[PDB]
Amino acid sequence: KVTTVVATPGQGPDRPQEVSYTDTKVIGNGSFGVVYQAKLCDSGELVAIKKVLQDKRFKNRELQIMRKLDHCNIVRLRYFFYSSGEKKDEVYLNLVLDYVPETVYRVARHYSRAKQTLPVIYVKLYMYQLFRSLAYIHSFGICHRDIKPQNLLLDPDTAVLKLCDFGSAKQLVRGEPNVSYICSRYYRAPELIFGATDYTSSIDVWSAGCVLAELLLGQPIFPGDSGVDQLVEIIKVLGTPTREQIREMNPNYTEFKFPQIKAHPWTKVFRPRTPPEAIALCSRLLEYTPTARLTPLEACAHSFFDELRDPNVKLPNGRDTPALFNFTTQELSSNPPLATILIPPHA
Ligand SMILES: N#Cc1ccc(Nc2nccc(C(=O)Nc3cnccc3-c3ccccc3)n2)cc1
Repeated sequence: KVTTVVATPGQGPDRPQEVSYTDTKVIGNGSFGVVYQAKLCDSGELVAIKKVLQDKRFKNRELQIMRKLDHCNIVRLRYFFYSSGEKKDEVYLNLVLDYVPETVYRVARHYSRAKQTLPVIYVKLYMYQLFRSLAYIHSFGICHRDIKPQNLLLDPDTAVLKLCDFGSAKQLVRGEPNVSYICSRYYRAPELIFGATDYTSSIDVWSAGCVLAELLLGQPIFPGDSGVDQLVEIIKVLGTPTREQIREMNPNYTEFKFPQIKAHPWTKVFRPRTPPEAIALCSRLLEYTPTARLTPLEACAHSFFDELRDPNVKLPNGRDTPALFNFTTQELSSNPPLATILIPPHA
C-alpha cells in the first residue's frame, strides 16, 4: 500500500513535493492524536507521522516551533501535510519526523523490571544530550513544558537521544500568563503544583532533574497521584520550603501550613554505589527557587559529564560516542565562556 502526498519541507523555503510512503503502522496514541511509523519509497528511510486535529482559527503552534528547530538532539521535522481522517469535515495536520526506535521510558523499564540500573555511562550520555536540546530550545525562549522519559527518544545502537513531542511547547514571554496544567505527573516543578502561571523555562530543568534521579534510582523520585502526595515526597528530600522559597514559586500560597521536615542529606536518598557527581548534579537541578537551578548549559558543563569529554571514551558496544561537541553560537549564547569546558581540546 503506497500513499502519495504533496508535503511541504520543514526547513528551507515553502516549496512542496510529492512524497510517497508505505508500511504504515500505528506506534502511539493519546489525547494528542496518533503517531505512525512509515517507510519512504525513494530512500527506504523510516519516518514517524504525528497526526493531529487542526484548529481552523489559527496555525498549529507545534508546527511553527518545529519548522524553526535544527539540533542533533531534537527530532527533525522532514515534511508536513494536511489531510482528512477519522472525524469527517475535519482537517488534520501530519508531521513527518525522523523515526527514532526507542524511548528512555521503555529502556529504563527494562532495567527496573530486571532489578538493575542503567549503566552510568548511558545516564551521562542521555542526560547530557537532553541538557543540549534544552539549551538550544531555551536560547529561543521556547519551553518544552512536558519533559518526561516517554518524550526522550533513543537510538540504542548509536546512543543518540532526541527530544520529541512539542505539543505543549511554548515561547514564554515575561508578563504574559501561561497555563499551569502542563507537564506530566512525577515531573512537575513545585511552582506548577502550586498552580503558578508566571513560571520560566526552568520548569524543564526540574523535569530533567526528576529524569536523572529516576535513572539513578530505578523508580520515580517524587511519585503520587495528587499534588499533595507529590509535594510530601518533595518536602521529604528537599526539606520544608521557606516562606521566601514559596513566594518565588506562586506567592498566593505563602499563608498555607506545610509539614516540618528537616533538610535530608542527598547522599542518603540514592543507592551507596551512586556517583557523588550525579548526586551533586541532582541537588543543583531539584531546587525550590526556580532561579537557583542550573541552566541547561551550566548542567552540560558539570563534572558528572567529564567522562564524556575524555578522548578515549567509547560506547559499550565498541562504537564511537555520538556528536557531543558541535555547539553553535546560538546554543552557547546563555554563557559563551562555557565553550572552554564544553568543547574539549580533542574535538
Ligand atoms: N512506544 C513507542 C514509541 C517509541 C518510539 C517512537 N518514535 C518516534 N520517532 C519519532 C518521533 C516520535 C514522536 O514524535 N512521538 C510522539 C509525538 N507526540 C506525542 C507523543 C509521541 C510519542 C508517543 C509514544 C511514545 C513516544 C512518543 N516518535 C514512537 C513510539
